[PDB]
Amino acid sequence: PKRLYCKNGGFFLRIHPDGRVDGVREKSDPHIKLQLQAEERGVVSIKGVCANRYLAMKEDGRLLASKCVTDECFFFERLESNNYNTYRSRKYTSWYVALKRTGQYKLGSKTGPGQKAILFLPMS
Ligand SMILES: O=[Se](=O)([O-])[O-]
Ligand SMILES: O=[Se](=O)([O-])[O-]
Repeated sequence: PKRLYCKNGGFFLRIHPDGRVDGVREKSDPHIKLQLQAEERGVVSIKGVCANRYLAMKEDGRLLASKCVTDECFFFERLESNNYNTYRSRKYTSWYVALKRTGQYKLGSKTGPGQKAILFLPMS
């Protein structure tokens, strides 16, 4: 039952009950309480405990939380050499889950390696 914490400005990923995703800096916020369920080695599912919705990635780089379980609910997780974690799309091979430093998620299509934006540290 972890929260994820962005390197890019220190925001936790927030999942809204309506599907909308973003960041906030309030650890006490309930919509930041996640469930990361590993499904194979290195492949996880991050779900919103409260929202009861799964993080999904859309064809256009779009990030949102859906009820439905599909192959877009999936992310190869990864411990970076710097000890931050990364979730890149199992479907959209090149796409990473990311938060802009202002707090809005960043288009998957505009991510890539080397970005702070992509850098997460999960916590209980
Ligand atoms: O982190 Se950001 O907003 O893409 O510069
Ligand atoms: O300004 Se920064 O460190 O490249 O995100």
